[PDB]
Amino acid sequence: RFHSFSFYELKNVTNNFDERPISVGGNKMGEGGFGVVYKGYVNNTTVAVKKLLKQQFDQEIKVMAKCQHENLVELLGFSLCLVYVYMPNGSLLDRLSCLDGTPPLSWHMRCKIAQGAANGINFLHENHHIHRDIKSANILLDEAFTAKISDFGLATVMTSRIVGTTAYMAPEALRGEITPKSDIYSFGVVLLEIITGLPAVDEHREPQLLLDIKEEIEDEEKTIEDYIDKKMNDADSTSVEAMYSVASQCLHEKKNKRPDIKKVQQLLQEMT
Ligand SMILES: NC(=O)C[C@H]1CCc2sc3ncnc(O[C@H]4CC[C@H](N5CCOCC5)CC4)c3c21
Repeated sequence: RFHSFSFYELKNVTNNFDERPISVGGNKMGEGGFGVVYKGYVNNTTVAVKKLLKQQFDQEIKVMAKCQHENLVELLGFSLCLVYVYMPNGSLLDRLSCLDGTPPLSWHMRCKIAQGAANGINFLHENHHIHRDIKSANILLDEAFTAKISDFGLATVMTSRIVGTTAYMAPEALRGEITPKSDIYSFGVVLLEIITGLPAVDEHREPQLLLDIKEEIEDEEKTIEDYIDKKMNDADSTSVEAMYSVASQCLHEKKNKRPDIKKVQQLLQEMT
């Protein structure tokens, strides 16, 4: 169960919700889609307090109650505020872009993160849950750089309101179709970010969308080697080509042609 926390019990921990950076001496880290994530303390135990939508608050708690795994973030409590075990190495997105002078992730580290994330998605799917917002900003990293999937506020059926990040969304997801296959597509984009070290979308880039590179490689214009993150010293053609092959398979426009998360895990496992 999650501890019954009051707004008062969680206002003090955040230093009356101090909206200043930690690098200068504050309590604000950054935003998290539907809120702001603040650094907190519950008896010499660092926590992540997410101040935020009411139904999305309710959905995180329901999914978190049913799903406990090595590769999912941990919900400790709630009050609107949600309390989690603090991920000291922030998001995969921040680490791929070396935000705040953090050193680049090695190829070895990237393979472990890719494997962990897939174990996380597999656990969710095995428990009949579709994430609906798989992206590098939602893949957090612990003290050992373990990938932990987060943001279950949005977790074949059609919907009136299309929700998720467009740069990561599957064609059918953008058309309002909810399927676990959409999560596979979104994971394929994350694998492209791992290989390239590039964000899924950059308005000041040619191509603006990262999944457009899949078509430059497919139509023999370029190769995966021309796009490998130059901030690595340990990558090898074989494992890089193996991870690209998985991403390519994930990024099929036809949902039935994409692999299931179990086949994805297996392929990433074979890779190492
Ligand atoms: N899905 C999420 O929103 C992550 C939340 C929910 C569950 C948890 S557990 C946890 N532990 C640590 N940080 C956390 O989110 C930080 C949010 C700001 C980020 N920023 C981007 C801009 O630049 C600064 C960093 C870095 C990560 C979290 C989170």
